[PDB]
Amino acid sequence: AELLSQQWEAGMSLLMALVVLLIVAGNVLVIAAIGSTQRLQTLTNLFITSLACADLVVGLLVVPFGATLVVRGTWLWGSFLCELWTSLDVLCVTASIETLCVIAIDRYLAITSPFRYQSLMTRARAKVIICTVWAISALVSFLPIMMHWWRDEDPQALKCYQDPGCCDFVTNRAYAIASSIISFYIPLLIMIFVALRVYREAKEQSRVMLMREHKALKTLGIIMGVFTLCWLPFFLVNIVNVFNRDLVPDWLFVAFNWLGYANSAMNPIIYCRSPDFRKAFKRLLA
Ligand SMILES: CC(C)CCC[C@@H](C)[C@H]1CC[C@H]2[C@@H]3CC=C4C[C@@H](OC(=O)CCC(=O)O)CC[C@]4(C)[C@H]3CC[C@]12C
Ligand SMILES: CC(C)CCC[C@@H](C)[C@H]1CC[C@H]2[C@@H]3CC=C4C[C@@H](OC(=O)CCC(=O)O)CC[C@]4(C)[C@H]3CC[C@]12C
Ligand SMILES: CCCCCCCCCC(=O)N(CCO)C[C@@H](O)[C@@H](O)[C@@H](O)[C@@H](O)CO
Ligand SMILES: CCCCCCCCCC(=O)N(CCO)C[C@@H](O)[C@@H](O)[C@@H](O)[C@@H](O)CO
Ligand SMILES: CCCCCCCCCC(=O)N(CCO)C[C@@H](O)[C@@H](O)[C@@H](O)[C@@H](O)CO
Ligand SMILES: C[C@H](CCc1ccc(O)cc1)NCCc1ccc(O)c(O)c1
Ligand code: NA
Repeated sequence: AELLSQQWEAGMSLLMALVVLLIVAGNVLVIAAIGSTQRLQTLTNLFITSLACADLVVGLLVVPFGATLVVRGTWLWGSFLCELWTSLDVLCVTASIETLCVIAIDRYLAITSPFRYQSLMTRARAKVIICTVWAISALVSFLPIMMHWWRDEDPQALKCYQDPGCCDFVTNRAYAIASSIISFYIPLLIMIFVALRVYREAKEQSRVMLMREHKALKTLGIIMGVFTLCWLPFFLVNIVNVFNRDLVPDWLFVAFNWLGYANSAMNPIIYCRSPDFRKAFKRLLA
């Protein structure tokens, strides 16, 4: 009874600590490799740095908070931090998928008008693009949350909003659909649509240089595909639950959210496809 709980708490505390360490170490390595290797300071890698910041925030704030909730079975931190934590969760996933759209659009431009690209894309514009993405993402995530537009009137829901040990994200139907569409489904459709024209135009292209470029492209495609596989299950279930809760078991819904958090560990591993990253990772790890 109490032993079963101690076994589970200690083992789960260790797994969680591992997850945190893998997300934080991996994304610090990405940022530090790009921030200290001139060869990696391309405009595209500025967008990768943005993505690695989203993941880093997941590692430092989102996951540790969720960990205390999984290990201890209740929300220990009070109402404000529950709401902030929820905000940072919505923020990070929104910023991630919006950044992946920008990355897809950047490559589309570079591949179809190399010259217009050259004279349009500057470091100063890349910065504005990145801040614009975070501004929109901030807007879409914080405001409806801090303004309580996600709240429901259901007796279960009010039960939780009254309990300071409860931080379930129990939302009304309107918010679930809307935030899903605005945070996820619309950017997903854009990214897929653009990534496909990228594929088409890449196939419509000395040989060594085109191969190195297509390897990098494929890396970006893998980033985009893994992200979709890690988060789509949760957002599918998020919709389906709006119509009929029973059709998908609860434990699964929380697992799918954790699948989403876990994506924050994956990119640094995926970047090891690149000789340049691999070299800088080795050099940095000393
Ligand atoms: C608790 C949460 C809400 C923190 C959110 C932090 C954001 C405001 C971060 C996340 C991504 C960061 C950006 C990621 C990348 C860049 C590129 C960077 O370009 C450079 O001039 C130097 C980088 C290089 O060339 O190696 C300028 C800062 C900026 C816009 C960063 C500014 C701060 C941003 C938007
Ligand atoms: C809220 C959801 C439904 C919108 C998701 C769409 C975004 C993922 C993408 C699609 C097109 C992107 C935009 C395409 C072009 C630009 C221009 C870009 O560059 C500049 O304006 C710099 C120009 C300068 O000041 O010199 C600023 C970012 C922005 C708005 C991008 C921000 C992100 C957008 C809106
Ligand atoms: C939760 C994240 C939310 C991100 C907030 C984004 C706000 C919009 C971006 C913005 O305000 N700037 C673009 C950023 O480049 C202005 C900056 O340029 C600013 O620092 C200026 O005061 C300097 O340019 C003065 O030299
Ligand atoms: C970018 C996302 C922005 C989403 C904005 C959604 C705001 C929707 C407001 C709203 O619909 N409610 C108030 C919330 O402020 C209440 C109802 O949704 C609900 O509580 C009850 O009427 C139930 O009985 C279900 O019909
Ligand atoms: C309170 C109820 C929620 C309890 C469910 C918590 C699951 C623990 C989350 C976790 O860290 N992982 C399981 C994910 O659920 C391990 C991740 O590292 C994993 O996602 C990937 O590395 C694998 O897919 C590779 O096989
Ligand atoms: C913070 C919240 C809770 C996740 C959670 C809950 C319990 C746990 O034990 C572990 C994780 N997740 C929000 C996910 C979300 C992200 C984006 C959206 O648009 C949306 O509607 C919902
Ligand atoms: Na509560």
